Amino acid sequence: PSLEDLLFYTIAEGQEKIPVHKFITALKSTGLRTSDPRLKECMDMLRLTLQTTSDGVMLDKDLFKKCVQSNIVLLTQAFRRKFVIPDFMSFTSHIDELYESAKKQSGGKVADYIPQLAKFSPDLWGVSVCTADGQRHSTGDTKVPFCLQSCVKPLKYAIAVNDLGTEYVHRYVGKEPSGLRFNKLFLNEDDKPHNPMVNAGAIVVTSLIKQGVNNAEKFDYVMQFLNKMAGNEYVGFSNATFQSERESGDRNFAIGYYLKEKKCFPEGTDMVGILDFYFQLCSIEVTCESASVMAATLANGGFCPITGERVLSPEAVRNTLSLMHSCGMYDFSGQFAFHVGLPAKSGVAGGILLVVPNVMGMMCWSPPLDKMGNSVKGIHFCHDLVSLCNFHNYDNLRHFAKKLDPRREG
Amino acid sequence: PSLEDLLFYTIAEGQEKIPVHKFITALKSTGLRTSDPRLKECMDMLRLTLQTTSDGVMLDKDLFKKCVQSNIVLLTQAFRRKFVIPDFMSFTSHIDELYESAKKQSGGKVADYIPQLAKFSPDLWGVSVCTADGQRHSTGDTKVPFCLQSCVKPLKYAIAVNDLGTEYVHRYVGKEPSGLRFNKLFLNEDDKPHNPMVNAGAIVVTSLIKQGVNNAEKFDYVMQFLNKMAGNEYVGFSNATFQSERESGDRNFAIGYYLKEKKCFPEGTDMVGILDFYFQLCSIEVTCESASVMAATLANGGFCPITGERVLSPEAVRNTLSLMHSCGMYDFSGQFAFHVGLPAKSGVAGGILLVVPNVMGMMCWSPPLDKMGNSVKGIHFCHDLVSLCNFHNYDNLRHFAKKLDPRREG
Amino acid sequence: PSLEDLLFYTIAEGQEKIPVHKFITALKSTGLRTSDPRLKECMDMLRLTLQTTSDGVMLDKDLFKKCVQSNIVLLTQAFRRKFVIPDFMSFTSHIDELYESAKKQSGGKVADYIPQLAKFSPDLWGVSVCTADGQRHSTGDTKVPFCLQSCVKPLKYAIAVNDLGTEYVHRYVGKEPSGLRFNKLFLNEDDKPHNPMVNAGAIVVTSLIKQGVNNAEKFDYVMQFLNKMAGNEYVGFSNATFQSERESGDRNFAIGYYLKEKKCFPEGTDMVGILDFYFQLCSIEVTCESASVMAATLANGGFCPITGERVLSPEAVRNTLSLMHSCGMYDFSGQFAFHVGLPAKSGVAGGILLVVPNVMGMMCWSPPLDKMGNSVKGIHFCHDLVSLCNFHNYDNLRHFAKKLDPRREG
Amino acid sequence: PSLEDLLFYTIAEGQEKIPVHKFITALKSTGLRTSDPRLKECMDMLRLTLQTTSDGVMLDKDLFKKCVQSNIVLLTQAFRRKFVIPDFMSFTSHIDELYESAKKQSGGKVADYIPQLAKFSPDLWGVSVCTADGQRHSTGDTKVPFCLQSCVKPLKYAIAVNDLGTEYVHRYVGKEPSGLRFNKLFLNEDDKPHNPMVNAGAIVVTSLIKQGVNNAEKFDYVMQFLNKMAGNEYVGFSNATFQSERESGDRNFAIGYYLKEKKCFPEGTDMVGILDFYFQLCSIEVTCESASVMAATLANGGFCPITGERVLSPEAVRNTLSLMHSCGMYDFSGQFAFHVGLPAKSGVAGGILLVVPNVMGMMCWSPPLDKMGNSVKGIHFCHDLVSLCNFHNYDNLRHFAKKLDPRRE
Ligand SMILES: CC(=O)Nc1nnc(N[C@@H]2CCN(c3nnc(NC(C)=O)s3)C2)s1
Ligand SMILES: CC(=O)Nc1nnc(N[C@@H]2CCN(c3nnc(NC(C)=O)s3)C2)s1
Repeated sequence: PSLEDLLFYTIAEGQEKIPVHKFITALKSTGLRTSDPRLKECMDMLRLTLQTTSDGVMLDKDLFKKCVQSNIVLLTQAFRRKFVIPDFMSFTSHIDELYESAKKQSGGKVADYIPQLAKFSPDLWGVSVCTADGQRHSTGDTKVPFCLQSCVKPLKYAIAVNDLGTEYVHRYVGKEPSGLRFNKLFLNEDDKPHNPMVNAGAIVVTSLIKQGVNNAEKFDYVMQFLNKMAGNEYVGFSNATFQSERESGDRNFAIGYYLKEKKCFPEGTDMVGILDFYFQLCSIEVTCESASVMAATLANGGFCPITGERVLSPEAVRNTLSLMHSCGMYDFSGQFAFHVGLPAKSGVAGGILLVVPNVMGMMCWSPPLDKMGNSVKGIHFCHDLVSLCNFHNYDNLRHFAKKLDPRREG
Repeated sequence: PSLEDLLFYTIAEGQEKIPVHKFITALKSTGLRTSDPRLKECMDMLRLTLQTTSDGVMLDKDLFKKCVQSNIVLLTQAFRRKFVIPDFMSFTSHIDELYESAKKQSGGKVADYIPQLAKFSPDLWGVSVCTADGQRHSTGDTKVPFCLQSCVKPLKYAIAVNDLGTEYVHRYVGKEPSGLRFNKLFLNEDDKPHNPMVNAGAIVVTSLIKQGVNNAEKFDYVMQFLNKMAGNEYVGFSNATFQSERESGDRNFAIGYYLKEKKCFPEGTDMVGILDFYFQLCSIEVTCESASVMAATLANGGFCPITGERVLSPEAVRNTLSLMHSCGMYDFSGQFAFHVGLPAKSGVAGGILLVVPNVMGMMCWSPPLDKMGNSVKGIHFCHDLVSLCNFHNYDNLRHFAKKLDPRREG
Repeated sequence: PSLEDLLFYTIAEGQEKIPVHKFITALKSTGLRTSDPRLKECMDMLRLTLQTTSDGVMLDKDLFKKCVQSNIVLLTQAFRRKFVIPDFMSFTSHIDELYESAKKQSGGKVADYIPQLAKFSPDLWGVSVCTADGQRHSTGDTKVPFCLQSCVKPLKYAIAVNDLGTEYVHRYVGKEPSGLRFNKLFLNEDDKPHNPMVNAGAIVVTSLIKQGVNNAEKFDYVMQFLNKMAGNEYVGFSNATFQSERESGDRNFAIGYYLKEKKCFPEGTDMVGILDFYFQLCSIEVTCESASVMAATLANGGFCPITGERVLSPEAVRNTLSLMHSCGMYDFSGQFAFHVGLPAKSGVAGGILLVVPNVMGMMCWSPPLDKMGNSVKGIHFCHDLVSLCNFHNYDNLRHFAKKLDPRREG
Repeated sequence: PSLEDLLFYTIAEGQEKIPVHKFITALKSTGLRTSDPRLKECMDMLRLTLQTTSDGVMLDKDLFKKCVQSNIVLLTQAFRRKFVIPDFMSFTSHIDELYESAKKQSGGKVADYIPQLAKFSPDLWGVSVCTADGQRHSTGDTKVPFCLQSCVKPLKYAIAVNDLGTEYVHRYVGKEPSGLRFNKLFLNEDDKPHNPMVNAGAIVVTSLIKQGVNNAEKFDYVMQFLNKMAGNEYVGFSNATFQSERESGDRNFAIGYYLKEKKCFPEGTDMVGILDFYFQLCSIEVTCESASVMAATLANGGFCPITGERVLSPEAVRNTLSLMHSCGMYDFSGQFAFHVGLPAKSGVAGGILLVVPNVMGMMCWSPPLDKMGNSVKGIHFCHDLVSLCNFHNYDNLRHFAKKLDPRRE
């Protein structure tokens, strides 16, 4: 027997030669993108073959073997329906149905405190999925850039804990939700910020990363880190958003001097420079598609699912998911964890970074926020997703009533 | 083919007839107890047969089938290592190690609030495990009865949500932790108690169960419900503990009058009668073993693992586990959620009810409490357990660093 | 020389004999009532002579001498304009003017929680004045009984401090206002009630008076005090108000149990008996006239102005006025202290006990309350009164701009 | 009759002529100082005559009249013992006794967060009195300059209310104590600072004064105002303290940005410039003597007692005294109002501005603070003062037990 050959028979279906487009179509229906970085060798060999043998686009067993051999393990997992969601085409038709239903929730107000979020349409709406195996689906406006805003807070906390360790980080920042109306206090009773998901805690965490290097390199270093998280998909930067947040962030300067006074930063911190860095991190741009891969790295124990790259330690990913669970959705965190039961993080640009641990990462984006700061269409979507599927942190994988389990077959 | 007979060969082990103790010994090592309620028919058949032939008590092929036929599906899974923890004997060896290391943490103070919890010794320490498949293990004082105290709160919340539904129950009680800076208030700003896991919230939940029938019938009904939850293992009642709670609950009467004044009860509530019921519910008695089965029902979507009976709705089991996650360990809940990442609920007699969703339920019991009200030995055990195994709610099942995964074979 | 003689000449106006009605009229215009207890002997002899000498009604010097001889010292201050408010007839004309302007403020809502406070009319409005010299004036419904409610709180604190001393009393009760965003906590950070003017503070103070005797004698003992303070004018009791206060005090029972749990009462306290005592003290009845004398006793360093009797120690009167100043008007205390600057205490029956130190005491009563619990017409009157006269705690006696100073002549 | 003559005889005591030193001694014992601004003409006339007749410096009726005639009403009130405290020398003898007992209270910590308060001694201690009539007494270190710090807060509040009115001022700042469980929030529920006596409230009040003018002119105007309040006694400015407060007011910059975000300032406010102004106001220097005169203006309805000038509206002085009562001694405010019952304001340099309305103004100064920020010797002194004299706001002037009433004979 031979593994390149058994797959050949699986697809050849008693026929002699495989039309190459027939191979591509079977590949895509698994959820894999033909541009998947782990498939470069296979696609490079196929494109070359349609040059070298420009008569009739047929693969025999000998030719099939040489094209798929380098990436054979992944292709068998895809074709032997071993991915986390085996019937991916079924699942995405549900995602599309939830997407369309959320689309009808036309309420909410686009954040307009700087002229740059004001220029976004209320009608922009996109959802992107990347599973722990790299299966991809997008619907709506998933290639429109927008800033991460507070959706960067879990990412940079994950980075700090990865590089510095649990102990160090949490000498400077707490690990609990504050209390449904301690939203106005910057510090807990230990004179630490409550958690990394509130502005004061993120500001403290911004001040822990890559100490002793200047702001240009600190930024470069985080960007390089986010690029790996996103499997090298779009990660960008809005200088415009940066200028407007720095010229209008009185509240963040208030946090900054308060934290300095109460000595909350590591020694030798230049607070106002740290505030500058913080404004930059919030103006990093993503798309729905690229950001979904970042959340999938967090769903996948810190390995980027579309590259196989270890990005973050398991410790960083667990802490981040733990604090996204209780602290990630502003004053709605407690209601969200109860009804949705998934780690998620919202930002004022209307994004929600969603993690279904061991299954998939998602980014939903609709700019209109509700009175709590959370995107109306996104929130509506994340209730539906958990109401349809047994993805709630405390659903049971064996007894789950009328809910759907996309990880399973029949 | 025949499943009773291919099973016979796996155990007969090329030989002709099976000595019955060889079958019993093999059975026990899967984790199953000979007393498993789902095995009665088979055990009844052995009881008949080992009566008939006290010489040549060995089971031939025909006779083995005759005893095992009725429970063959369950015996096949046990013997083909299909249970959630396949190598259960190794697992209990780690449980026994965690037990001994917790056993040496001699700190803490026995609650000295009543003469009935005061009469318990600091040296009592017990841990009991029941998986979602009914596999059982105990070490220490796992058959010593003790009162549930606040470990009854998730159970009575479970029943209430089971009988009335999420929406109704939460007209009366919130669903978030208050904040370690609002542990002293009885009501949130919506004038409901913060969650069901605190005294004010539990008192409100007591008032929703079986309204309009008297308290004698309500107690019977809760006991019958707890009986299904523990698969009819030990559930009792301490009148002594009840009397001492009834003369020592000034704080509970303060709560009761405050809730009545603010109209927090359903109409037709007799507040002073509800407090009496509440004091009884806190004096329901369990062992580590029976209570471990109660937790396993919560690990298993509301189906009792040693009987197969559907006891609680999934909605009931999900809400309860969500609120044990953030509110179950007094002021230590936020730290416990971060570091342990399991639903747990502690009580003042030294019990900690632990749920590992889709894996197991446990009860740890040591009366000596720490300064926050939590069992010292219990708390220490629950750290080691998650430090050893990837049972943390947000550990990754694929990349998990140095931890052990008992669900795996190799 | 002789005082009976020059006083005789003062009234005689060069004439030989004084018509007795002329003496009565001059006396009344000073503010004194002919029924003033300090004038009994003089009035007894005048009435006696209008019997013995139905030939008259003229008084020559010797007969005037024998009637006034007993009360001559006070009659001289009355007639030589030595009282705190010399031109008393002018002053009452201004009181009447303020009464009428307050009379037109028809807003507010009568207290409606028990059947006995609901039954008081919005049209009742009365103001009664008693200076520190016994000068009296009334306007409106000043002889209608009503319950003191929280206006008894300063009185019983005064008794407490009088009998036990500042240090002892304030081991159990604080001396500060809670903070306008702390109306809902029963205890300050030292686990004492904030001050004696809140319900929990009054409940603690009720428990300090005449410890170890039963409730019947404790009550009599306090009533006996209120009689002396009111110069033996009407002090009564509403059993009806008492019964409904005890059937509607869920919150007060909530306070009592909370206070017992936190060990806030003196040892040997029967908390539930103390609550009944407190409900009794709140149903003590006065009129505006008798209660104005109680306030005048507080304006007078603890001496009753219409009897000359020492009732309360100065230390007791000072502490009380300090806490009526900052804590006396529910959530309006800080605004009232800023804009009115007078010691005052409001109650839910529509009373406001007002003290102008060294000048007079007052009682205003109009049942309609405002959203903070304070009598609407009462509040309006005390603003106008201090806008008219330099009575504000921190007005100046030399420079006072547009204001009138009734202590002055021309 | 003649007013200069009846006074001349009371002082002459039936004798020929009054020796000039004998008239001066009688003056000093009333409490008045020979430098009292309201006595300048009489003193100017005395210095003129002390040249003409440089030998036997006796004043006869005719010559005495020539010196006192211009200031006769005030000299008559002083010599007929019509002042608020008639036996002032008795009263000051008690002040000295309270001073010495407080001096033995050696505890507390000199504030050291800026090097300019660090450089002060723990043993500095002075008390100064100026009555509503200009009677003066000092004991201790009453001519040593020190910064006002938060004891300026009521003064600049008084100015704002004087110039802009109660309504306007309190559109921006509350009028209540927060509650000993709110000293850490900058804003009350209406998103105003709780009162003008806390830092966030004073920072806002700084922003109301003399708007639209630059900081140089704003400071000048407050100084000119303070000069009137203190009857032109010592008022200065410490540049050093200013530099250290501006380089270390991270908490104050935190307050400023928070207030800016919640839009608590009047339109067109330059916040960072307002903070600079605020640091300046807190580095104004006084002595116990000059500052005691400022407090006497507040005890006297806004009239400066040693000049007769109307300085503050009555509305300004009452509001100020009301909030000094409840908000003036940091977390000790509620305790101070209960046991002392006088408007007072303390600052971190160890000063306490004390007002007994209608009686006197006072300044106590000892740098060592207690754990709440209040001067230890000052706090001890004002407890003793009210334990001895019926000065508590809610003492009775008629029935006051064993206490002293310096207003009576
Ligand atoms: C919206 C809201 O706040 N609702 C409430 N729920 N419960 C409340 N107070 C109960 C009753 C009185 N208790 C307390 N008094 N004092 C305290 N604090 C301290 C330092 O002693 S706690 C406990 S208010
Ligand atoms: C109505 C209202 O809420 N008004 C407010 N005013 N000011 C606020 N917050 C400022 C800025 C953040 N500060 C604080 N953080 N943490 C604290 N307490 C502790 C124990 O750490 S105080 C102070 S909220």
